[PDB]
Amino acid sequence: SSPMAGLEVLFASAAPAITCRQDALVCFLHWEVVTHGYCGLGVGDQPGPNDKKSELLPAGWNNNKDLYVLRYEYKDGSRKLLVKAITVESSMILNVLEVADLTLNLDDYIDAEHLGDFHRTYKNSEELRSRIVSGIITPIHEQWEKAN
Amino acid sequence: SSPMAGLEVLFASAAPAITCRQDALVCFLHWEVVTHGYCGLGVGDQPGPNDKKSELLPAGWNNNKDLYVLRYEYKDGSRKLLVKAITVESSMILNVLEQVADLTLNLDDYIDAEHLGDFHRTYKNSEELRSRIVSGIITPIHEQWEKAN
Amino acid sequence: SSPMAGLEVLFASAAPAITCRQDALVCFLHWEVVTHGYCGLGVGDQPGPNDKKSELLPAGWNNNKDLYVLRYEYKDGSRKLLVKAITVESSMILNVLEVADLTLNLDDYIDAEHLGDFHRTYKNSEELRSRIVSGIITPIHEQWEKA
Amino acid sequence: SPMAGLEVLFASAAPAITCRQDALVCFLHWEVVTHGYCGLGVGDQPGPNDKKSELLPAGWNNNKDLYVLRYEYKDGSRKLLVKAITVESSMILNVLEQVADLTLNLDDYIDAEHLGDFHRTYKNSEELRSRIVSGIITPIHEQWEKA
Repeated sequence: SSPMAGLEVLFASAAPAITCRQDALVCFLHWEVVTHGYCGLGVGDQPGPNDKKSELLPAGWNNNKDLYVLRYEYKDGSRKLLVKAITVESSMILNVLEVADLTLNLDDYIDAEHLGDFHRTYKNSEELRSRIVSGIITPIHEQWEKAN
Repeated sequence: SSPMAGLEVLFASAAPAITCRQDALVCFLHWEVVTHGYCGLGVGDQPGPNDKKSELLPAGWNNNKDLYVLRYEYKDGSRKLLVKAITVESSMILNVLEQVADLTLNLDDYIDAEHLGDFHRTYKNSEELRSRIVSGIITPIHEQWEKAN
Repeated sequence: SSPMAGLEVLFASAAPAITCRQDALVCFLHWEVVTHGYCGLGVGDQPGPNDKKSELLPAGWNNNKDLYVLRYEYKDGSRKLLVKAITVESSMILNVLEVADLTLNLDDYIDAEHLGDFHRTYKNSEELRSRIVSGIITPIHEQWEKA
Repeated sequence: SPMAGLEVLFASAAPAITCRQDALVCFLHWEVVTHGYCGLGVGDQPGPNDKKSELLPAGWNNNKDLYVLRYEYKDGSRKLLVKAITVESSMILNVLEQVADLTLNLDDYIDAEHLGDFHRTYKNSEELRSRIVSGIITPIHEQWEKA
């Protein structure tokens, strides 16, 4: 239901941090999570002093191109998520623990030749949105419904 | 319906440009417009070669603290908006045209002067502000359009 | 008490970004603040998402050569500092709010023709330390005493 | 005598840090610097790259199995030869001024998983400080109080 309105602004905000295909994919994923009601908390599997509840990409989010570990919390709630994006050659393995998983090929969704051009960075973005929603977002929301 | 998800990112993206209460109010207004299906094109009354379709605040948006003139194009196709935010004492008069919805907002009730550049303390009565902008600006434009279509 | 050990490393962590006398003076002041128990938080009057507790100079610290506004927080989080370095002609006025005021003539402390050389950049450094400590550090600490 | 400056030093060193030993030597270097010594260079004897500085000396990490670093007292002539010797998952530290020795398990102080990330690189850092001080720094300082 929700738009991805804000992705262009987020992408521009992360321009100096986006150096590889994985950075661009994680940027997109982050905004999918935010637009579905979550706020970023920080990086790593545990709270640090740098933790801030925010829409922005957490400081240090892009410091490991092989493994992205980002924590989230429901906007006006206490519900928490641990999101991992794991690089495996030209693919990323996405998984979330509140354990939904999803494997994406970077070549299918990111154009490496145009990382500096937002309008040509993402390919098949509508399909990317649906796979992230059905593979990541929806399972989380349904686990929420069952336990009430 | 739509949220204001992205306002925090927008505000951060424009923080150096935000030097007065009016800048902060217009920033808020801009995102209300974008989240309701529009893209920013540019500034002033006149379309020109420096127009660029974007979610970002257009270059020069904050140059006149007395009169903000922003143009928008619907993300889908060629529908258009001309937004004017007019500073009057401690208030701003908003008028929008594609036909002209008019809304007056007291800055004292929506912007904290003391903590201006602090995002989480900049805006007061945000939910009322959203409601009034949607009721006063967004919905009338949409409905007059539906009547015309 | 505390030495200024780390100043050279800090300066080296800034030299490609240091472009004028004021940058070098602010870098020195920053280390006086850090070595006396504070962490750099960010720049400007207001907190932002770019805020980060660090010994390092905050991102954007030298954006404005006329006015440096830096925020600090004590290492335990008990107190905060708003530090302003104001360029006035050949001098800088330093005021810190937790108002401590101190005026430094750049001609007497910074060598403008060797800004890329750490060992020739600073002059009368012992006097500089002493004046910053007695003018800024100590009275800030003692304003914290009376609370 | 704080370890203020360690974060700044680490940032300067991180692009060249590729193993656990690199990170431990960086920490040891700052312990030595903050206790009054400046680095001079590498190897048993002075080389053309010698330079009295707080910074990690040129070529400090060319050999991951054996780190050989020379120091000299700040504003003084007293010299130290520090060796860090890799033995599997441990390092043997000794100082020549002969005088000091200390064995450290890397598993105990360096997180392999988070090496390039400062705040998660060092484990049990307070214990590390105390052992380096008692094992290395103090005997040196005690040496300087006899004969």
